[PDB]
Amino acid sequence: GARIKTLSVSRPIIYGNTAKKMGSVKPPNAPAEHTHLWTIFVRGPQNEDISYFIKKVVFKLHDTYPNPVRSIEAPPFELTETGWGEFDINIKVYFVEEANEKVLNFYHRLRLHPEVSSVYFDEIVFNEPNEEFFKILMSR
Amino acid sequence: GARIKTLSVSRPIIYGNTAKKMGSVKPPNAPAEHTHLWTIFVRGPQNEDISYFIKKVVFKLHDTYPNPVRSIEAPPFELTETGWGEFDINIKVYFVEEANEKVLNFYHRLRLHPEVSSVYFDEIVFNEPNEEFFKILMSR
Amino acid sequence: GARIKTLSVSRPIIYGNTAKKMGSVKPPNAPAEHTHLWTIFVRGPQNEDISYFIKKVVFKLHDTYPNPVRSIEAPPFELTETGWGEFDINIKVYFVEEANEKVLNFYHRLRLHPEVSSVYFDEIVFNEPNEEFFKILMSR
Repeated sequence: GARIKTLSVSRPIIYGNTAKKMGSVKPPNAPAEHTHLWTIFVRGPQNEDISYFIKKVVFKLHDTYPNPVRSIEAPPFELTETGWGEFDINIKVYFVEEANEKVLNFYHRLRLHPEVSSVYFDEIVFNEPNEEFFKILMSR
Repeated sequence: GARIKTLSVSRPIIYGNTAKKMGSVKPPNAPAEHTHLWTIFVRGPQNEDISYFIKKVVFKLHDTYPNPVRSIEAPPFELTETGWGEFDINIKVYFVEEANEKVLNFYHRLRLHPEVSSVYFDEIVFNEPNEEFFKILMSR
Repeated sequence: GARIKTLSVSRPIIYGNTAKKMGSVKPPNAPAEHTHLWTIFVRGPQNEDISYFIKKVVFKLHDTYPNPVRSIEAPPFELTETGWGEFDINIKVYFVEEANEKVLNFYHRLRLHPEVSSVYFDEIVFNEPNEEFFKILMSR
């Protein structure tokens, strides 16, 4: 049989963090009491480009950080920082203009303690994409 | 995890109509009471070919139109006409013979009043396609 | 709209059996009272390679057969035998080790009587595939 259904398009997405206990040499302007180096990221499978449909990723860190809303406007959509505690990060994915989409919000608990990593391989499902954005989606 | 599931393949489809209110100069042969120019269509995104899986499209017009069953047997799957009233069109989609499919029947309210367009970007889901039609679908 | 969802990936699969009445000329070491030739198989659409994700296919036959656990380790993932009766065959599909998947079991009723064929065109859905397995899946 055949039926008309609502159009939807999927995009695999990888996000989370890696973490590292610092040995002896710390980054320059790093607070003295910080114990770990960590990296929060949003990327594609096989580290393929995702910037064709993602314009910008913003990470909201714990308020103890200076300028805690960190906007990354070009790939790699990641941020490496120092710390001493585990906390929630708000990951905001901003799609390219022609998508006419709201910010994709989601959460990640930063893991430092048992290199440690906390990583997720999920799917972004776009409901009812417009013709322009569909083209961009299909460009790969 | 892995599971056996019924096979399903989707094809994006764009259908609907554009309309324009004519001025004092009307096309030759146009009935005097007719106020609008309009086009009913079924197409692919980015106007990509759809005849590889769609053999013909039939637009069933209001019975006040002469020969109201309009069969379009080659792309573009569209017709242009004059009119005064908004009315339902039964769109009949005939898939290529390999599909072994019944006719896909759907409907579209012709819109003339707030160019005016009523256009849908949906998905045709094919349930349990046969091996031969699957190949055609996969060829694109 | 956009939502984060669990990743899943589909691969179409074709499986089942063909059968033929032997009639007059028999195989070399086939049991004398066997009446039919039959082939049990797992394959891809258009007979395309599936060994890129499937490592091994095992056909468990009726225990009236010698060594009824039959392991096919390379494509074509098929087995040709003789017989005189219809019985349940357990098809065990072993995915490539990067999948880190359990065996996928399915049932086939071997059909001999109304060439006779019992063939299915379904879909293997992989839930939460790991990145390395996803890469192999995307190879196509």
